[PDB]
Amino acid sequence: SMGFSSELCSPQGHGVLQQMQEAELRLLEGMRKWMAQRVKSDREYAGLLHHMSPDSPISQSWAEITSQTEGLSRLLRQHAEDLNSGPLSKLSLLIRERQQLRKTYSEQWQQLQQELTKTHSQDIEKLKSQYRALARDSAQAKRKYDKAKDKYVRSLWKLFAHHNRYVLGVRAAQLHHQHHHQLLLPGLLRSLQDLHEEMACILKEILQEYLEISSLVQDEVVAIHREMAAAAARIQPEAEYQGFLRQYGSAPDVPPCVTFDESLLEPGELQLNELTVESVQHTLTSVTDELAVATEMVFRRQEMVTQLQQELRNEEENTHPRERVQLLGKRQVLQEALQGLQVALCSQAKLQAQQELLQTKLEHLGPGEPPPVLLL
Amino acid sequence: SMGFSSELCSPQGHGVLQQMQEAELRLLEGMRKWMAQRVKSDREYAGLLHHMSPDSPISQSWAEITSQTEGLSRLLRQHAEDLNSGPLSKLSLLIRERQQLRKTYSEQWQQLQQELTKTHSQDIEKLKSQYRALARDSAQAKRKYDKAKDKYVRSLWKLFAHHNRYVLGVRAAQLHHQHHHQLLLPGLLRSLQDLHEEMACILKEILQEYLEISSLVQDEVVAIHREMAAAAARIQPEAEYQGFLRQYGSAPDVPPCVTFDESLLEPGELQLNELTVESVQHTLTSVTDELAVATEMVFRRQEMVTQLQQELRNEEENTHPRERVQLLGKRQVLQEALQGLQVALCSQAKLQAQQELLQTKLEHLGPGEPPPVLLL
Repeated sequence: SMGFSSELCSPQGHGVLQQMQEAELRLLEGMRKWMAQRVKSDREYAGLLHHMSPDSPISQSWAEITSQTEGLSRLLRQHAEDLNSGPLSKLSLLIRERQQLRKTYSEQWQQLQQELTKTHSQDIEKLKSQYRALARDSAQAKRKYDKAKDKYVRSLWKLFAHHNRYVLGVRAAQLHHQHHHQLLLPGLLRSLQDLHEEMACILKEILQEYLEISSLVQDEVVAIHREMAAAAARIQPEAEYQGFLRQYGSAPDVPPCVTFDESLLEPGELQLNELTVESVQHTLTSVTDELAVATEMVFRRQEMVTQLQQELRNEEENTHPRERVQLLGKRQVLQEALQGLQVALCSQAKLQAQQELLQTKLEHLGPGEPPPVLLL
Repeated sequence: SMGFSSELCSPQGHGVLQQMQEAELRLLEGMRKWMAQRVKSDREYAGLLHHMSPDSPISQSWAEITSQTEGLSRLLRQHAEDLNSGPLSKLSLLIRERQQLRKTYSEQWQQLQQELTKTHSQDIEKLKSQYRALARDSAQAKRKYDKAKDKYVRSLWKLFAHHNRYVLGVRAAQLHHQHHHQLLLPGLLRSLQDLHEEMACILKEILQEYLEISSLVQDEVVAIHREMAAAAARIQPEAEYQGFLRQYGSAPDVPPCVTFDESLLEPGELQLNELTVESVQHTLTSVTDELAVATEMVFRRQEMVTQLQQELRNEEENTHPRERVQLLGKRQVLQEALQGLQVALCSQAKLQAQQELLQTKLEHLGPGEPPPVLLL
C-alpha cells in the first residue's frame, strides 16, 4: 500500500504536500474562471438568439421554428443560471475550504514538531546538563572530605534523585519518538490524504454537474431540435396555395364577347356579290398568306419551347435538390417562351377563323354567277 | 382542381397575386435577417467559448474537457461560416429572383390586357364608326340620284367592302376573346403558380439546410459531448495521488531515538538504594496519578471522536452525492479530534512506560532492605 503516511513522512514530504495544496488551489481557481466564462457565454448566446425574434403551411412552419428558437434562447439562459447557482458556487466553497485546510494542516504539522523537539531534545538536554553539574558537585564534595561527610551524602542524595528523573525523562522521550514517527505524523498525513481523496470525489461531481447543466445535446435541447425538424418537414410545396385560393379565389371575370352589331346592316354575314367577289378572293389570298406566316411562327416557338424544356430536364437531372435556386432563371426563360407560343397560337387561330369564313362563302357560290346588285 | 388559373383569373385576382408576391418578399426578407442574426450569434458564441481557454487523472481529464470545449468553439464558428455561405446566400438569390419575377409577371399581364383592348375593342370601334359613315354616305348618294348613279355605285362598292372587313374584324376579335380567357391569361396564371410552388420547394430546402447546419444536437456536437462525459467519468478519486506519490515519495525520515548517555554514570537503570527508595515510591505514586488523568483524557477524546463519526455517518447518509462539499467542515472537525486523541494516546503511553520502570524496580526489591550506600 502507498500513501501520504508512508511516502511523505518527512520534512521533505511536508514541503511537497504544501506545494501540492497550492497547486491544487491554483488549478481549481482556473476551473472557476473557466466555468465563470461558460456562464457569461451561455447568457450572451441566449441574448444573441433572443434577438433573432397566415393559413399557409410555410407560414405556420416558419412560426413554429422561430418560436422554438426562442425556446432555445431561454434554455441557454437557464443553463447560465443553473451553472452559476450549482457547480460554480460549490467550486467556490471547495476553494474556501482548501484555503482554511492548508493553514490547519501546516500548523498541526508544526505543533507536532515543536512537541517532539521539546520532549525529545530540549528537556533531555536540560536533564543531561544538570546531571553533569551534580556529578561534578558530588566529585568535589567527595574530595573535600564531619561537616564534610554531611555535604557529600547530600551531594549523593541529589545526584541519585536527578539520575532517576533523567532515566524517566529518557523513557518518556523514547515513547514520544515512537508515537511521533509511527502514529502521530502518519495519522496526520493519512487524514490529509483522506480529505484530499474526498475532495477529488467532490470535484468529479462538480465537473459532471457542469457537463450535465451545460450540455447542448441533452434531452431538452434535442426535443427543441426535433420540433424544428418536424415543422420544416411538414412543408408541402404543392399544397402552399390551397388556403390562399380558398380565401381569395373567385369565378373568372369574362366581359361579354363582341358580336356583329345588326343595327348597321344575315347578321354578321359576308356580302358576296358582283361588286365584292374579286375583293373576297383577294382577302382569302392575303389571309391565307398571313396564316402560313403565323403557322410558321407557332412552329418555331414550339421548337423553342421544346429546346428549353429539354435543356431544363438535363439541368434538373444534374443539379442537387438543394441547389435548385440556380434553375430559376432558366425556368423564367421557359415561361416567357411558353407565353410567346400562346400569343402565336392566338394569332394563328384568329387568321384561321377568318379564312374559314372567306373560304366557306366562296365555296357556297361555287360555279354560280356572283349575284347582281339591283338598285330599287 | 383549384389553381391560380381558375381561381384568380380576373383583375381582382391579379391584385391579390400582386400583394401575394410582395407579402412573400417581406417574409423572405424577415427570414434572411433572422438567419443573419443566427450567423452573428454562433460566431460570437464561438468567440465567447474560445475565451474560456500533470500525471494525475483529474489533471488529464480536465485538459481533455477544456480541449473539447475549444473544439466546440471551432464547430460553432463553422456553423456560422456554413450558414452564411449556404442557405443565407441561397435565400438572397431567391429574393433577387422574386424581385425580377414580380416585374415580369405584371408586365406580361398588362401586355395581354393591351392586346385584348386593341383587338377586341379599339379596332372594333374604329370599324363600326367607319361603317356608319359609309352607310350615311351611301344613303345620301342613293337620295342624290348619270353622274349620280356613278357616285352611288361607288358608295355601295366601298360600303360593301367595309362591311366585309368589319365581319372579319369581328371574327378575329371573337377568337382573341376566346384565346385570352381560356388560354392566354390561364396559361400565364398557371406558370406563375408553377414558379411559386417550385419556390416553395426551394424555401423548404433552405430551411432544412439551415436546421442541419445550425443544429446543436447533430453528430459532431454529440461526439464532443461524449468525449467530455467519458473524460469526467474516468476520474478515480482513490487513484488521484498514485502518480504523485511515485514521483515525490520517499522513505520516512526518522532521526535517531534518544538513549541513556552512559558517559554520565547499569546503562539507563533506576538507582534503588537507601537514599532513593522513598523518592522512587513518591514518583510511582505521582506517575500513576498522572497516568489515571491521561487515561481519562484518552477515554474522553475517543468518545468525542465516536460522537463525531456517528454524526458524520448520519449526515453522509442524508446528503445527496453532489452536495458532499457541505460535509467538509465536519470532516475537518473530526480530523482535529482524531489528532487530539492521538496526542493523548502518546501522553498515556509515555506515563505508562515510566510507571512500568518504577513498578518493576520496586517489585524486584520486594521484601528486601534497600541497599546501603557505602562510601569507599
